[PDB]
Amino acid sequence: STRKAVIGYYFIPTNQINNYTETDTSVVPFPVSNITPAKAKQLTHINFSFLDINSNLECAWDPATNDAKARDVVNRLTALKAHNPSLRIMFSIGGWYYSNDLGVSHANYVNAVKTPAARTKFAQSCVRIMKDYGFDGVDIDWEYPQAAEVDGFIAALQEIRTLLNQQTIADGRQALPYQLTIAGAGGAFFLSRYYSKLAQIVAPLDYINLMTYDLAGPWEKITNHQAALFGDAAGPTFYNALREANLGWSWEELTRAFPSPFSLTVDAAVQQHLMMEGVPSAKIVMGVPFYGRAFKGVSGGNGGQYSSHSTPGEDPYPNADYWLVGCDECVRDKDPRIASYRQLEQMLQGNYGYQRLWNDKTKTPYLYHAQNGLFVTYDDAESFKYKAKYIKQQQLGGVMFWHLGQDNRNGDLLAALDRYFNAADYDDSQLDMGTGLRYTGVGPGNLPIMTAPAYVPGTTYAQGALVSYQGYVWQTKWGYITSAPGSDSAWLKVGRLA
Ligand SMILES: C#CCO[C@@H]1[C@@H](C)[C@H](OC(=O)NCCCNC(=N)NC(=O)NC)[C@@H](C)C(=O)O[C@H](CC)[C@@](C)(O)[C@H](O)[C@@H](C)[C@@H](O)[C@H](C)C[C@@]1(C)O
Ligand SMILES: [Cl-]
Repeated sequence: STRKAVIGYYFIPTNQINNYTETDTSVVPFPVSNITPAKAKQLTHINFSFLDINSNLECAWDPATNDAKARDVVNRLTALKAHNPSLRIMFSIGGWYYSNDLGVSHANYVNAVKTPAARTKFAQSCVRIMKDYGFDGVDIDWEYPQAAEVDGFIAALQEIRTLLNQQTIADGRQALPYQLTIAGAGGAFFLSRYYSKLAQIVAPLDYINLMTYDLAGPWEKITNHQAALFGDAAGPTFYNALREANLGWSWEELTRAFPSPFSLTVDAAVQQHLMMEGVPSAKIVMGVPFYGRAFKGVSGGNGGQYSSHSTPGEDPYPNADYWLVGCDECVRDKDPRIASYRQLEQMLQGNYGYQRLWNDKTKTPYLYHAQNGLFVTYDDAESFKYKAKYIKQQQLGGVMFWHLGQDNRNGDLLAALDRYFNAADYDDSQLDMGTGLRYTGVGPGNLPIMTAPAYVPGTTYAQGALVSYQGYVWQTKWGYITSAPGSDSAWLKVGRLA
């Protein structure tokens, strides 16, 4: 009976705000009016993006922004709520450009959360901006706080939470309370920056929206799927950085939670969150891309998958060779490395030389261009069936996506997600989830239900013996043990009872 969240980013850059129009897609390709009533109903959240933190260490619009045009654009979004009383228009602070380790505003994020007075000033600025512009909540997309900054970041979420809760009371908004989310890492390497303190990060949130995409890109040696649901044994594997996090666990605890190497998948990230105690499945939201990542210079044989490649990683894109055949948006944006789903439909439909292929382990599509040596990893309405089924099975909070302007005109990706969660006549009970590699880590937060004979005092237990005691199932790490389970370092808690 609890509706899955469906959280869609709406991005619009300052120049497009300042020149805003709904009737000239060469100035504003994706005006608010493209979000029809039918789409408004299919969404639960729209994250307006991006705001920033300025050098006064406050939430702020880009200072080049025209305030009147900004208010007008935001009002058009909040008008959508007339079609859907569940809808929230969040705003989002950060993004890669502002907040990455070398981003233009990076130090402001670091400083804004550093001290108690700075957090007070920052937190207040967030809720003031929310109220002043009519937003329904605050999303933080800082990519990413490093381990040293993480206590500040946590305290800043806690302080924003408290102020949001005051505001909910003031405005009598218990029916649609003001919400706090973050865009959280969706792969272990960035996740490791705050993993040890995950429960504290998630506690003040309504959701943590996992960025379980961009798991592959020009920075890797080898082409791969950017958002594989499950692992492909033929694909690359990675060092599990989480095993080096400051957790204080034992060798066995670490080994049983963090297999390494591992397959960098959506399912990995979700399980890595669930493993942690105090991180509930209902607060975890699976991110999906509405775009593809394109690679050139690939070799044939396996559809361009798991190939070396010659895709430039530099920013800005280093020349005017827009080699992604058929991609008109790429020419407009001067970058061939990203293509919207909208665009990819057109590329596949025209005579551009792509095949659409399907990897039945990862449960994701990909384009291959055999003649030129191109590979594109993306998501579509089919991959979303498996991802939606997984969402339901794991009792996650919902789905998030970047971004709305990349759906096709009819909004088929959004419609498909809404249908897989909510359509009375949609049935995925027979949908086969395949034999891709699952992430098998177990931690304190996701012990399976087990049974075993009750521990008996005086009994000598060999290595691997399983007993039950005080609510859990326990396993000896070596033999022979007679100590009560949990009373020393010889027992591993492996399961929970009854
Ligand atoms: C959050 C994300 C992605 O940001 C956008 C870039 C970084 C864009 O990055 C991507 O779209 N990545 C895929 C999504 C990855 N998502 C996230 N990291 N986070 C997320 O999804 N959060 C919810 C890159 C390629 C770019 O053009 O960069 C060019 C230069 C190469 C750049 C930085 O000049 C941009 O042109 C920017 C000037 C401008 O377009 C906006 C501000 C950035 C944007 C929206 O295009
Ligand atoms: Cl709610």
